[PDB]
Amino acid sequence: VSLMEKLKWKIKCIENKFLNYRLTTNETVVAETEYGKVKGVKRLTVYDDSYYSFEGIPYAQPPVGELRFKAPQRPTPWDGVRDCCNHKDKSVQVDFITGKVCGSEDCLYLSVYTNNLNPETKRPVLVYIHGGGFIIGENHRDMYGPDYFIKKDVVLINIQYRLGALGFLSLNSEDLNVPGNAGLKDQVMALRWIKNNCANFGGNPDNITVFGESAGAASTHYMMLTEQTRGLFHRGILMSGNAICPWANTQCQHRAFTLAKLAGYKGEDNDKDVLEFLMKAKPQDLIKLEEKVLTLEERTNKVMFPFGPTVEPYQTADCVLPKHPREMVKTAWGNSIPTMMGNTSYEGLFFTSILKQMPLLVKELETCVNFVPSELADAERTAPETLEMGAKIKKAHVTGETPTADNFMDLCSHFYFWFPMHRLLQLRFNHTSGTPVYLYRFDFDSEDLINPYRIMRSGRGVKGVSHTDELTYFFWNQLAKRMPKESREYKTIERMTGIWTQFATTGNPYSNEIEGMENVSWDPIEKSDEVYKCLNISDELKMIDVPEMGKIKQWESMFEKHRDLF
Repeated sequence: VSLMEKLKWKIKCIENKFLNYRLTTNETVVAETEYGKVKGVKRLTVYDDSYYSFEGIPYAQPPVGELRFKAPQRPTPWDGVRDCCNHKDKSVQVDFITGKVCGSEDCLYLSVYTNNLNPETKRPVLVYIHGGGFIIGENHRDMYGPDYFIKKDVVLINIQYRLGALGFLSLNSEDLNVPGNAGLKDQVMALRWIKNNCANFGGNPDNITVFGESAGAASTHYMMLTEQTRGLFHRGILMSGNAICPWANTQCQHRAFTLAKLAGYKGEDNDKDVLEFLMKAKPQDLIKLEEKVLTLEERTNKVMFPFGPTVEPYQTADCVLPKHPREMVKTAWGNSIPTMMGNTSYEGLFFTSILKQMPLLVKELETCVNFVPSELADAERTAPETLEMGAKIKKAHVTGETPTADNFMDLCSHFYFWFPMHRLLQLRFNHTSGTPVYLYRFDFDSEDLINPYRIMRSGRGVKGVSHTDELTYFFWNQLAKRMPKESREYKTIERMTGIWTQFATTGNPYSNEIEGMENVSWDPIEKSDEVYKCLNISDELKMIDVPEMGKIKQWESMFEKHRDLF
């Protein structure tokens, strides 16, 4: 990140500290939890609303020392009243702005918010799982403030979970009890805590909605796929991602050795010796070197992260992904709860900063060979069959005789988001009880109100609705400001939190109490549908056929002779 943004960020970080303090209130309160009493505090918002705030509630043992790389265990309960009036550290990670490692291994916490601790009626509970590619993210309110959602009568809960190698190391050797997916197992434990404790905060244990964006969407999908979480919640919302996105899972069993080697390990490639080194290394050294793990070949093959969700090599007590997510979709309990899914109108815009640093990437579109789904393509990506598959991609996104950055970014929207959604919808259709899935398309563009990922994607002064742009209208962040009540931005906040609350409440996202929705007839997708319909969210709310459907079908044509793999 530029020094410019580094200094601006530091200044906003100081401003956030002073605003957080001044928005603090003297009204502390105590709630029960199965692990003992917790003290929270009421806080204020820039819109003159208020909410009770409990942060730093442990849902697992701090995964330190011997617990490193291992499945979470339940935390030890306490006597007395545990202080939850301040946040805890985020998971160890590279700060996307400073470039330094921040965070702590002691990060397994969740935060609970509500405008009323004793509601006369039990409230819908919404659980947010943050994205960040499974390598960054937090539940701190400088990034995910509950300030907008608490104008609604819900309970909002924001969880953390282990990121990067600390969350997703996977070793083949069964003796070592590091099968993988530690971070997803953290999420499972957090959902169990929420199920058995939300009633203490005025929440309805029988009406829980899980939702997440990007890797948070993949995460929410995993929670809907795994047997571990069966019946733990009742609705799901997948925002710009799911578990069958190509970035959402990787076979990373061989990469632990590589990481150890980068971190100065001396010895052979065996799991036992590799683990014992990794167990003793400083957490910040491992996370720092994570960026170097992927081989040149892996990056060429579009493997995005060295460690992430994986198929576990053997089944243990807390095993979450015993098979590939595609196979898991076939018996998933989550196929049978009300579901909403969607993407922004220009997801691939997110890769602007990548293209600026590596403009050579645009040449990939001359054959589009590197973007053929890895399961279909040959290792070198020189097979004539992969050349013809890539040609189908190329016709769908390349506009002239030479490809452009915009063609590249448009391709990225499909490879990373729309095509996997299509594959999931069609897979899910032959294994479901008939519960509805609704689609939205987020198409509201503004620069009067933004979120920090715009800095990361170098998206300042760039037109279009990029991946992550919707977060601005769901959560307060430290770059936000109070918006006039009649502004297009403020209305989008009302509509987005309104639609999400309605869906969380009824399993149907439609409400006439939501301004703009008066002519909306929003039906679910059916298996018999050749063309998807979605609510397009812009200054106006409009039901339309998905504009992306044509390019989607073209991508699907790559599987003409390999229908079994679709």
